[PDB]
Amino acid sequence: DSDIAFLIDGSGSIIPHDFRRMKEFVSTVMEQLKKSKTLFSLMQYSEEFRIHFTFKEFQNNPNPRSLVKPITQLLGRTHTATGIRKVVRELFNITNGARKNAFKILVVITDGEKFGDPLGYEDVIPEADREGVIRYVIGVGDAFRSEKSRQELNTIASKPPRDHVFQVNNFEALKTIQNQLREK
Ligand SMILES: [Mg+2]
Repeated sequence: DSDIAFLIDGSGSIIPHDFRRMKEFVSTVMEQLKKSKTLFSLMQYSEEFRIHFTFKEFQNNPNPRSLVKPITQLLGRTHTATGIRKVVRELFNITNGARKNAFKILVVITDGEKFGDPLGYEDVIPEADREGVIRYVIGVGDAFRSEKSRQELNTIASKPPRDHVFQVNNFEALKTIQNQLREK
């Protein structure tokens, strides 16, 4: 009943240690929320976009660590807003394996520093809301240590943001999110 997409920040500001943390987080979530009728898809972004595995692909090889291990960091700039628009139109596309009727959940993993993107969040969130995409945000690095980045996470997250924003090293986030997914 659920199509859960990951939008992971692979921009150069993301330190290698943190990008690995992202991959570890993604893998654990997929292994945890592994519910028979739950598919996953992942797109990495910088100024470029890489769909690592579509829902159809996951459906063909539902092995998280197999799908995640090969992922290499793109580096470059941080076009988070464009990434969100592309996720909504591309990952949640039936030709990519996305299912009609299914709940749409997007997990954005970033340090909260959008940079270079011609789009602002104001240009993309209304569309995500209209297509029913529930948004969780996982902050890495110094995301929670600046006024700007904290608010960026809040802007991307569905409301109330406090219930949808988590720190990547809060290992208890996954079960909290899992608990919340029973209340979609
Ligand atoms: Mg960046």
